[PDB]
Amino acid sequence: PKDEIFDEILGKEGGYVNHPDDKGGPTKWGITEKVARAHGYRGDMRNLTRGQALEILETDYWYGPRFDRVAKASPDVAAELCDTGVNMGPSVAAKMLQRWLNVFNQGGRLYPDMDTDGRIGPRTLNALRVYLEKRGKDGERVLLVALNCTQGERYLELAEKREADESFVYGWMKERVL
Amino acid sequence: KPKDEIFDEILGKEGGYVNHPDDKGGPTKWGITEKVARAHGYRGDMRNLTRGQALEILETDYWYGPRFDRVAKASPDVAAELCDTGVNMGPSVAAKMLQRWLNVFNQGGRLYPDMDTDGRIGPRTLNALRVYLEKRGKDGERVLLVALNCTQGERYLELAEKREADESFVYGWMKERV
Repeated sequence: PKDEIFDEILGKEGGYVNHPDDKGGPTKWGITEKVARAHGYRGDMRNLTRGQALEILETDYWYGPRFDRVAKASPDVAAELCDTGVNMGPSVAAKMLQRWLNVFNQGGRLYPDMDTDGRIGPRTLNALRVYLEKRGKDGERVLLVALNCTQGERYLELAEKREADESFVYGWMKERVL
Repeated sequence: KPKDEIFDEILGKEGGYVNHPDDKGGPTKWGITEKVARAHGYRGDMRNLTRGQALEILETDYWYGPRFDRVAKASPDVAAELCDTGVNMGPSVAAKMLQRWLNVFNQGGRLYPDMDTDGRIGPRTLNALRVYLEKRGKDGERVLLVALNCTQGERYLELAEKREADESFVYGWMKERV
């Protein structure tokens, strides 16, 4: 599901565009020179390969945030976090999970409230496993709907500020109907 | 989900006059406080409030007053969602969510200009709903209901975080939408 997410971001073609050294720099495979260099790329951006671009994406939006560990407990939750993180930021996505796990812990019966720090840590992963163990697959389904509600309200607010296209948010809701 | 079932579930089969000492509301029957009953022109004893007077008061505050009945002429399903939201959070909270979504989905003002997100359903809000439903069709209505559910779910999160909503309610509310 993550592979599909990144394979859709990395189009069939590099699309090398040379923006100002300051304003983004040269970009290929959606990677700016600045981001590439910060991930140890030293070549010309005209010769950046899809593979190293995918490594940068998997690092920033899957492994760095530790969505791969979430996937160990719930492939579906991790996929939603990953898709959320590429559009809004991985820490925004991680905070949504933490917020929901705190409200659904039954006044701290299942586990104590965690920090909503937006980092997937051992306490976040333990809370997710206890939640999934106590509430079972119905729990997992409830959590996914809840995450979708916080994603959609953030797309609303992004669209109000013009950081997201109307068509994009209409299409995202359309994908979630019956 | 329909309006009659929403009110028929709030009004039980039994009045249950409980005489709170004014502070914690009460005298209350059929979920109606004396304060609300008298503010609706009921002058009898609160012990003798009829179910029918109580239904008239609910219909007044949570269906006609907010103009959800006029919404229902355009979309029975959107009106029923607003009515359910309004009884839990306030009808103007519900009405404002509709205005925000109709503004994002107006295609940069192509279908109709941005309306005031004042939380009051006026002739321009109902005109915008009818144009939206005529341009985007039944798929439009389904999309708008998903979007309204996202803003509802995220407001329940906020309410639960402030302790203004029971965790059980919000889990229950997600589960019924699984």
